[PDB]
This record gives sequence, C-alpha cells and structure tokens, in this order.
Amino acid sequence: GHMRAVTPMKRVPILANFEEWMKMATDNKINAANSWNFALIDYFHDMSLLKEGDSVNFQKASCTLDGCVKIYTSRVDSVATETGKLLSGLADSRDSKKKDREDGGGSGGSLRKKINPKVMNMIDSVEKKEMSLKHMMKTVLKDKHKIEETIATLDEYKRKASGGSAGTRMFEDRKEKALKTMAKKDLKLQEITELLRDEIEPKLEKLRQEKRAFLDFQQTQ
Repeated sequence: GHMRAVTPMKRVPILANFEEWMKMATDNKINAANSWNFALIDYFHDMSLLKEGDSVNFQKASCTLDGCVKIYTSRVDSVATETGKLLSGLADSRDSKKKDREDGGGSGGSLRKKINPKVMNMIDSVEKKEMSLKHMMKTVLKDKHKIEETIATLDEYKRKASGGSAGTRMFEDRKEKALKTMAKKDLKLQEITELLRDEIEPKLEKLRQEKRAFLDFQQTQ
C-alpha cells in the first residue's frame, strides 16, 4: 500500500505486438489453443499500424491480407481441433476395456436417492461448451465479414490511387490470390461449421440419453 509506485517506464510497442503476431502466423508457430486472441483484423479493420500516413501502402495490405488468410483458416482449424478434444473426453469415459480397479460399492446398504435435479445441472455445463463452440465459429465468421469490409476499403484505395507509391496492381493480384486460398479452405471452414451443427450439437442430446436417461433416469442401469 504505497502512494508512490514505480515509474511507468518500458512499454510493449504496438509495432512489436504486430511483429510477434506475424512471427506466430508465418512460421505456423501459432498453436491452436492459443491461436485465439490472435486476430490480424484488429490492425486490418482500423488502419493504424499498417497505414502509412493518409494512405495505405498495399505492401502492408498484401502482406497482412496474406497472413490474415493463413491465421484465419488456422483459427477455424483450431475450432475443429478443440472439437476433437471434446470428443476425446467423451470417448475417454466410453471405455470399458480396462478391468475394474475400483468397484465403488464396498459396504452395502447404501441408500441411493431418486433422480436428483443436480443430474441435469451437470449437463448444463455441457451446454456452456456447445454455446462456446457455436460462438467460436461465430467469431471466425465475424472475422470473415470484417475481412470483406477491409478488402473493400483497400479496394477503394486501389480505386482512388492510380498506382504511384501504392502497388494497386500488385494488391489486385494478391487480393484475388489470397481470396482464392481463402475459398479453397472455405470448403473446409464451411464443412467444420456444418459438422458442428450436424453432429456436435446433437452430441448434447445423445449425452443426455446415453449418460443420464439410461443410467440415472431409468432404474437398473
């Protein structure tokens, strides 16, 4: 409890924060679990760092757009990756090949109660995961819309600029090139989205049926 604290010296430069993000994305250094909280759209949407003065050098635009497509598609991949971890946790509790180490009974005469409400509340936690997965893809799609907005803005710059210092022609070919790669992985992205709604969402319903309805709800499991 002091009124006099240490000086606010030494900060993390926004330029440096961009540099680390680039290194992560370009080198595939950005792992899936932490591919989150990494969005190039932050710089892309609000042309601050990547804008040189009143105009943006399409050098920044091309480089950032290219990397953005890379990290964008890596992020959606991370959604499916985390989805696999959810399935992993499920299958883990579905194994019965291991010999019974612990019975769980022991002293008999243990009076168990009826279907307690807390049973359903355990699934309530499952709902949270489902919603977060939905929100995850929602975030990915949200970035997509933001990309579209920004490329349009950059296209305006390419429309206003004849091609002096800004590489309008270079950005033209680069935009479509990146969008082609985006469209390529778009098939995977939409697939993940669809499968999420196809199998991942009903996962909760079958969870309820398999675990709760069969074992807890119905007598004699």
